[PDB]
Amino acid sequence: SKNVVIYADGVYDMLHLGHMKQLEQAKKLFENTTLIVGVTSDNETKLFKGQVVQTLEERTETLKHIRWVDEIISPCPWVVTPEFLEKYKIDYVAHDDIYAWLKRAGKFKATQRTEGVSTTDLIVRILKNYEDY
Amino acid sequence: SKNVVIYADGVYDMLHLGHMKQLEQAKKLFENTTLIVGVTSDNETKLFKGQVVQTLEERTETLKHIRWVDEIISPCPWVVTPEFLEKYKIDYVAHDDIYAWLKRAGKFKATQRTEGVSTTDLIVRILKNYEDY
Repeated sequence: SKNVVIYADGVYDMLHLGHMKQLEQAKKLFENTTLIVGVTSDNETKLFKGQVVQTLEERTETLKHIRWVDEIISPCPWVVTPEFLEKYKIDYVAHDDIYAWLKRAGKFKATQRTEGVSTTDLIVRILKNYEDY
Repeated sequence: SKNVVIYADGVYDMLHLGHMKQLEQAKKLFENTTLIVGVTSDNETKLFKGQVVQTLEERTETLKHIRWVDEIISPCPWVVTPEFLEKYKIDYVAHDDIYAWLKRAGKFKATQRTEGVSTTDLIVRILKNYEDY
């Protein structure tokens, strides 16, 4: 079948198994895809969403090692627009109502977040070795 | 050129950019390779080396997402033997003197560890936002 261009975006701070599973899901939405991943800017993530420990360049450099990632847009726009999809020839956005327009266009494909597999979850596990009393 | 089988092993706890760079280096030791990665057992790592937060299965599942990894042996032997190299048809071991035999055989290829890019380094960076006073 013909190639389908998928776009996913996010912060990808402290990249962990949950990110990797969500990227794998986006990559496998169709038989033959190109997965483009957008990595949000330091300034916009911190201003609009919350704290980020790794820089844009760090988050992007780690992402390049993930086998599902075919292209990276770094930094990506904070808000996806139809003009953006046209510019990068994106067929679908893989996403976990400001997104109504994507759904009306047939370009919204749901992906899932995995709970309990994050990097901070691992640190909590480390800390549990130290009893309160 | 003909395909070269490379073996690298380690713990791969809290997989981070330094692991990924070392795996990339092993994968690119030759033009055409198969990179086999051995993931050490929970019991042997803890007994012989030190603490590990993720299980064998967790460490292995994260590794499968790394684009340089062609095959995983999970768990791998704690000590590499010549019989192991023969069994898996391994041409070179990518490694960062119990290893003298590998060097005498021409099967030792050095790789480098990157400093300051680990997962715990990221947590230290988080903690620095909280001043002592």
